[PDB]
Amino acid sequence: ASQNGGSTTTSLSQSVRPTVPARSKIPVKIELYKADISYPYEFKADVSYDLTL
Amino acid sequence: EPVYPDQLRLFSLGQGVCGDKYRPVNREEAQSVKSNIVGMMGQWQISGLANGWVIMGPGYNGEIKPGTASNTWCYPTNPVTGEIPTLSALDIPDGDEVDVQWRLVHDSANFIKPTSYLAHYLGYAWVGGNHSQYVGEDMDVTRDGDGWVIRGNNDGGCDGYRCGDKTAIKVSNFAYNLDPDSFKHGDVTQSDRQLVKTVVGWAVNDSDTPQSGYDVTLRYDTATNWSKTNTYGLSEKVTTKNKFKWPLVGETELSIEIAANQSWASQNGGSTTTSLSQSVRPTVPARSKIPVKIELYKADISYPYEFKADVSYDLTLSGFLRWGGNAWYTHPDNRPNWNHTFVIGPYKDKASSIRYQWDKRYIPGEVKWWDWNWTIQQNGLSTMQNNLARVLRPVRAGITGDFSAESQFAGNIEIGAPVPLAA
Amino acid sequence: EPVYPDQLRLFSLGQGVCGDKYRPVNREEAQSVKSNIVGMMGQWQISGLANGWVIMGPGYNGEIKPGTASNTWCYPTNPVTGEIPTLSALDIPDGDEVDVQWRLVHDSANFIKPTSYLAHYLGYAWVGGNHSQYVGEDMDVTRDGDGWVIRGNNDGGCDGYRCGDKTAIKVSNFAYNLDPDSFKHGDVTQSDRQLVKTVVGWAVNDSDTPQSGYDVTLRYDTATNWSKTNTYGLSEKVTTKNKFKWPLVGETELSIEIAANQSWASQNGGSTTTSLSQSVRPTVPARSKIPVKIELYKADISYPYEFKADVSYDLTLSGFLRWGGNAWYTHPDNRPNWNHTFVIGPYKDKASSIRYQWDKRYIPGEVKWWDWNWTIQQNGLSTMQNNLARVLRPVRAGITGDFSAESQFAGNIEIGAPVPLAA
Repeated sequence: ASQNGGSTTTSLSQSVRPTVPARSKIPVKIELYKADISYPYEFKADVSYDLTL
Repeated sequence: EPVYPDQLRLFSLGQGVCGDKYRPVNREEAQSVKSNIVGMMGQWQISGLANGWVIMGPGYNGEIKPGTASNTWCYPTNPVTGEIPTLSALDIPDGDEVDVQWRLVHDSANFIKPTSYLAHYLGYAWVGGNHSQYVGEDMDVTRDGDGWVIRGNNDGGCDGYRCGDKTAIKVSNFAYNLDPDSFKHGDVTQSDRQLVKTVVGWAVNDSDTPQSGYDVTLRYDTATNWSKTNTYGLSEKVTTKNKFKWPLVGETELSIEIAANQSWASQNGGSTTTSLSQSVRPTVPARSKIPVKIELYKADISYPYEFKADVSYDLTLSGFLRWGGNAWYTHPDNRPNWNHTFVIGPYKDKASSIRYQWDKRYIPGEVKWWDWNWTIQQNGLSTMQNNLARVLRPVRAGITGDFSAESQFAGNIEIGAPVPLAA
Repeated sequence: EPVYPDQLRLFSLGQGVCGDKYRPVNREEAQSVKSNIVGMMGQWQISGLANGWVIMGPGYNGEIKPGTASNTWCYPTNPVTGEIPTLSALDIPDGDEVDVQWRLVHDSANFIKPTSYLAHYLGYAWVGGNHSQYVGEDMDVTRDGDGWVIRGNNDGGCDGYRCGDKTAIKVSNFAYNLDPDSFKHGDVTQSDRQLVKTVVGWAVNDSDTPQSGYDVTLRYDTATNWSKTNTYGLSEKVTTKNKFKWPLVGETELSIEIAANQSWASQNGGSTTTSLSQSVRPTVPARSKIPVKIELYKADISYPYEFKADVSYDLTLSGFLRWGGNAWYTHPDNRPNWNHTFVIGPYKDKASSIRYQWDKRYIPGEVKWWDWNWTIQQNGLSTMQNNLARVLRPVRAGITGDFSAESQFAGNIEIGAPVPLAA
């Protein structure tokens, strides 16, 4: 038998490390979330042209 | 420079080609007219163009060709903006989520009267007796179980018919974003905690000179996997058999069989794993013995949350348009109900403000809503702008609240006293 | 600005529309009334509104329409707060976990009398003879096996019936969180230790100039995997056979068979692995020979723990409400028992304080508890506030204790003397 196949995985892997040179108790909070994002965009001059007749 | 349909109607006084004393009408803008010719032109009516050409109304197939006639050159000479008069954000009294949302849903001036009026311009049907273009005499504003606006059934009268229908406005599933520093979450509290695991360690450094740090690296990984496969198999077998049989033990029934097997399968699947992997490394420049403790735990977390001003609004209207009874042009009149998108928040293809702009420019893109321009024929589209502004403007009021979620992983690192060591 | 049901009753003296000399009643707040109209209005009774309109009691379907009548404009003119009088945290004498928890469960003023009274307002049934609105003459406070409060059965008398029922208050499965520096764990002790593994190494640096550090990196990974799959297979086979048989050896019984196989399966599964992966790297700027030792081990760990003040309280009551016998409105009267949530600790949807606030604002969200407002009709909801405060306030007392767990992995790194090397 012969076979082919493949898989794709995406990982979100954050690393947080406070140096904290202090004698203390320091809370840290790391969050993952999903969202809809939208940005207004500033004007851009150039455009490329693709033409077939 | 596209010409807006607003002023586009005929200039009565003008001659046109013979010398209007205005800026010329041209081919480029002329072609852009086809989708709203009916608004401007009568069936037989004729209209001119500066390059010695003419346009004809809907009665004809007409291409852009020679003729003589008047039109508006006047409007193109001095175009007018078309903009929303004021973008300014509304300030509503602050509070908690229940009350702030209510006040917004309650506001006659800020919410209801304008939303109803906008609905009126846009095609929504009317109910019973009227007082002005918005919320009728019999009409009322009460709350739905969902928190939406609703009214009583008994009186009826939509489009002057006894049917039960009433207009309703949805409260959105609120979503917000905040650019400023103006909000915060307070100190955390753990409602419940269970301790999952602990790991302890130390670095022993008796000798004077060699001092170096210690690294503990952990990984807690749990994962789930799911997959499904489908296999198809085809079996082909040809067999022959003879009954001669071989005397010693050929077999009385002697068969020979060949089977060809073919099978193939395809599958898909996937898995997700989450890992909590802390790394602790004390530098510890000292001659010592240093304990370190690393902990993993599970807990319920809750935070009080500081007031935040902004909120985004998502609105889609009721399905009343089908009852609407106004001149459509773009859509045929149909009985079955269709909910019409009002999106205030920025979703480019959905948002109303863009569609308003798009209608002014004229773009043939894909569309699934009733267009803005027919209002010009029906209502003139004047002095409406402030009403549209009422709906479109951002609204904000500080809502204080809570931050809570399902139980989550948490962790901790403790460091001991570096006990003096000696050789 | 939502109007609270408290003061909402009728103003007897007032005329209303004809000129009350108060701030106007309006439509926005009027619609918000529907869910508690029965409290305020008689069946036929009529009430007014400032925009020349009127409201009618439960007898009618009535929409908001024209009429003339009095109502409260008075209360809306000057609203009152509705708040809890004092949030202050209670201080109880310190001790160990057994005793501190007991003292809390024992406190008549701080726990029992107020909790019982709150229960009384909220719908809990009464038992036998009474002394005040809380814990009756016959009633008593003793401890359940679980540590909860309980009383003797013999006397009986719930709702004045011989049945055995008694009120009980649960001790929570305590959970706490601490913002301050005020707590600590002491030195660790190893009850037992087993040594899992050891690895040793060294860097030899004879030559004068090249001096560089050495890195030992380890990984100990153990994992478990679990999965289950289900496969469905369908087999379709058509066969034909002839009996002509071929003389040499066709086969007397000549069959040809074709089988089509189809199968598919889906599965899910997952695995978790934990790794202990230490990394040690001495910089060792010296011309030397340096031994390093890295150890993995398993052990039982125990720490004495310094006193911590705060504790969070989780409370759900008994199931007595069904026996309760008070005017319900929201719920029908039913015999089967239902436990009612009291959550003191912050869980937004569960917590009592929020529900109290929510009832004041009026929000139609999903709800599964008896509402706060019916108390106004039944008891007036006055001078109760301090009692609610008694239950709601945070309580703290230092409890010293132990920190213990199941045996865990631990590790260690030892560094040797850097022995002088020469070329």
